[PDB]
Amino acid sequence: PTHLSVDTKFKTEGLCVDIPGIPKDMTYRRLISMMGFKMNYQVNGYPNMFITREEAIRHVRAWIGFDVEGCHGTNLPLQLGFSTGVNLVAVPTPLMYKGLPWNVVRIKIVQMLSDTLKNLSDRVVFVLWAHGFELTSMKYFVKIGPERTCCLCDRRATCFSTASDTYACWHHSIGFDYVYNPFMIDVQQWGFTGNLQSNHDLYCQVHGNAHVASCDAIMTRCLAVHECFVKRVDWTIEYPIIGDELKINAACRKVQHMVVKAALLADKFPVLHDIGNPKAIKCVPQADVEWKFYDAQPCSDKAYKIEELFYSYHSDKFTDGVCLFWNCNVDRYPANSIVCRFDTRVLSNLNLPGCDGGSLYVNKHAFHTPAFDKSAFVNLKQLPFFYYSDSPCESHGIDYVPLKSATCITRCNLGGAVCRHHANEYRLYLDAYNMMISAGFSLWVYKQFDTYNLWNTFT
Ligand SMILES: CC(=O)Nc1ccc(Oc2ncccn2)cc1
Ligand SMILES: [Zn+2]
Ligand SMILES: [Zn+2]
Ligand SMILES: [Zn+2]
Repeated sequence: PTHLSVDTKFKTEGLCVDIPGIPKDMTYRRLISMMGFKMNYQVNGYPNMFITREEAIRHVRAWIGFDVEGCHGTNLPLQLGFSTGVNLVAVPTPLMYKGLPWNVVRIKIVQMLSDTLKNLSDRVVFVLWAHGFELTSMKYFVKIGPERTCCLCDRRATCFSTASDTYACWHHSIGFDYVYNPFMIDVQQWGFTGNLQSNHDLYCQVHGNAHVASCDAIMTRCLAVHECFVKRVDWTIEYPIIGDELKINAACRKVQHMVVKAALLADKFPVLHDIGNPKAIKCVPQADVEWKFYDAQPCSDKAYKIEELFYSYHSDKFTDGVCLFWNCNVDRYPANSIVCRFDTRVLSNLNLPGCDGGSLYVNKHAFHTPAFDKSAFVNLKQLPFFYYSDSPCESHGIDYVPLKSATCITRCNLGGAVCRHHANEYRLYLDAYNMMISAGFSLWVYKQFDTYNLWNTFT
């Protein structure tokens, strides 16, 4: 059972207001035919337009919410809404566009999907709360057939052009007019009571209902993200590399070792409380400190309440030494903390919009992250950039312009002239640091943290 069988039953009750008289007994096979598409008994990689919840989860980067509303069928204008916030009006003669015939609407659809998805996925997954008009509008902008490759590259085809009779991926589809072999999933098939707004509003206050198709499209995709990544979490699913994943993860480890190593040297805490991932390793293995670990998996719904993580009876005295929260999201960090908190508002190809202000950060695995909250950091301050090193000043082994920086905390800089080795390492560290920050990570530290305390470790 890799794919969804076309002979699987589809509950049609949600469809009967737009499609009155629709049979109760319905399969995907019959529904696809009713949508005006012909499958022709084809064993060519596209067995069904519809996919399973498990196939949808593996392809979350392709999710595009889609809703169609009657503007007043046949000669009835339709408002096509997408979770990108776009509303297009198709005539059969929060951005709102005036009514235009399908021949030009389809060009806009292909441009919009290609720009949204080219750096995210090899396909499109239309996320629906199906009532009828969305399924019946598909024939006007969608073509299907065997799985194909792009005319200009090796990627799978996502678009077709009637002008040239050719196929293209999201990167080479300029001027293309048809969406080719898209996928779709109907959230109503999952078993819900009541309408879309009543199910969406149970878990989210950020998306409102301005009574337009894009609002419904956004709510549908949000509800799907909540069901698949908030109330149900699967960290075994692997996602492909689409950007700077490897560099970001390597930078995260480098910055963690740097910041924790310097905090221990500058303030000499006798104990460190490491709160978070149950598979955590000591990030500063040579430190003298009593290292104590506390298990907490990544919170995907609301940030952990500090009172539940720490109280209800471990050193028990979390107030002793320092607390390390490396991507362990809490409502209010204690004053004696070293913190790395992912900022959900960051715009990137790894960060997808999520539920109730949260975001879906997809880097090797998918992590729904609760909304970034500035009040969580009131007992702390932003951690400034700095580079520290106690390693010998020795080159061993890329040209050189002399480094001058007040934040290069090394013996050579204390001595008045940064050596080549420490200048190379500083610049590499700065690149890693900027990579991590730009990926959305934010760093916070206890107010007494002062890098001036690091210079005296060079005696
Ligand atoms: C072993 C491991 O990978 N641990 C882990 C993963 C994700 C974590 O939350 C998170 N949230 C947003 C951005 C990044 N990370 C926390 C810890
Ligand atoms: Zn291509
Ligand atoms: Zn929402
Ligand atoms: Zn040096």
